[PDB]
Amino acid sequence: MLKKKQLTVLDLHPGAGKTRRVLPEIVREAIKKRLRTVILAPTRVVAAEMEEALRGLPVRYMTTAVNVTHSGTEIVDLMCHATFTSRLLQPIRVPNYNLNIMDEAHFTDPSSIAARGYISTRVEMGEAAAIFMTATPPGTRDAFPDSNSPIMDTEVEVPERAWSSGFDWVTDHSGKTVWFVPSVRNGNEIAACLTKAGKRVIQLSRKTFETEFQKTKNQEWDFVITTDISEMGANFKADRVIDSRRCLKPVILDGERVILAGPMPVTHASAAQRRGRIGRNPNKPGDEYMYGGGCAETDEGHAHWLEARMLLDNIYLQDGLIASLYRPEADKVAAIEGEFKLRTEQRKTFVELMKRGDLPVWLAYQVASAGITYTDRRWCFDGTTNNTIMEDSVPAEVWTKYGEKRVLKPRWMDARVCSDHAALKSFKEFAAGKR
Ligand SMILES: NC(=S)Nc1ccccc1OC(F)(F)F
Repeated sequence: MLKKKQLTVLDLHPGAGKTRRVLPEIVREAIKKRLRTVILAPTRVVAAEMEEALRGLPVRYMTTAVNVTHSGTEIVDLMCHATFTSRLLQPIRVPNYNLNIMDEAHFTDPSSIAARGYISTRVEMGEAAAIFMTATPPGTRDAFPDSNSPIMDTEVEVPERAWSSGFDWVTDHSGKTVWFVPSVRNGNEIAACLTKAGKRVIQLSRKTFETEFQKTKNQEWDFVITTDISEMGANFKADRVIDSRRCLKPVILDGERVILAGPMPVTHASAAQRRGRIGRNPNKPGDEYMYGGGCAETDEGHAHWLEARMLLDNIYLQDGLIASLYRPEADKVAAIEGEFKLRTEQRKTFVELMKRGDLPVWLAYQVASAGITYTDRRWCFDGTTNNTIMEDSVPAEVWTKYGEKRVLKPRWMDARVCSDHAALKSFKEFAAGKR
């Protein structure tokens, strides 16, 4: 694995021990060979579980998720996928790692795709080695891979709305269920229905994941209602998965706006990771996977791959060269390498709109490429009437930084800034000049 110009896909089945058994063996070998190594965790939750699996090995935890005192001698760094891509984009020296390990390397967030593109390009150049750890590499067609114990797979109608009858199997269960929903708002409705039926429910999404995930350990629960974020190495002591088999697809229309299309079918990889939450205990056969639709390759034309190209166009590689997407996922976008390359000041703006602005990549790019500076929020108000953002069926309103009440009507409409109450709250604070 560890020889330069090698990229290895460690594709053992979910629960095969890639993170807790294989990764420490790789890390020990890497330290023996004096390879400057980076380990990329998808989430802070996985970063913390990695510290336990790697404990005693000299690893620098580049995350506040781990409360350790680093010796200063470590040649192995551990950080989140997003932190890697963030540091590449910022005016900060990222070491030229000899070995690049990405855990949960199926993660389809733009920063994860960009990180794979950067790493795979360095390997192709002959500069580095890489290991991508995932049961479900890009283009996998197998939604039902092997497991530690037999799974009961059942195709069944799964509710996506509150229900009164017809789904007794949902509530008759006496164990613990992880339920994959296509959105936060959809999970809110299902969670309310279960809570009304006397169930204890925890809800997980990207913005709440670290905090809320700890509830799965610290309190008794009957259901976890989760978006696709729990595909990224989230482990539950569960005996059933209910999978809508649906997700939202961000789609750029006419190069002009982003909509959240669907819900529509998940990929085979997503379905295999959702299922893969259970069947993990070789002493507990007959965990259940109930699935409510088929799979499709909904990553094709999905905005995250175009957003990854905007990130990679703005990362220095060598002179004017630009990193390519990782070959197996490179056809998922119709993009021209370099088309999103920004001049110095516009690039800095782009980075800050993502890092401090917390705006989606596509929206950050529209603003920066228009020659708008980070603190200039006029664009949040001067869009067409059809870009009016609604709050409970009325136009959303903010007080501008000037103290004027205005309708939120962004010049560029990206549905992710108002996908749920928390998103819209964050975007209101942005339009108001509060960050
Ligand atoms: N525990 C430490 S001293 N970690 C660390 C070391 C070097 C860079 C970043 C780091 O993360 C931090 F900033 F959260 F501490």
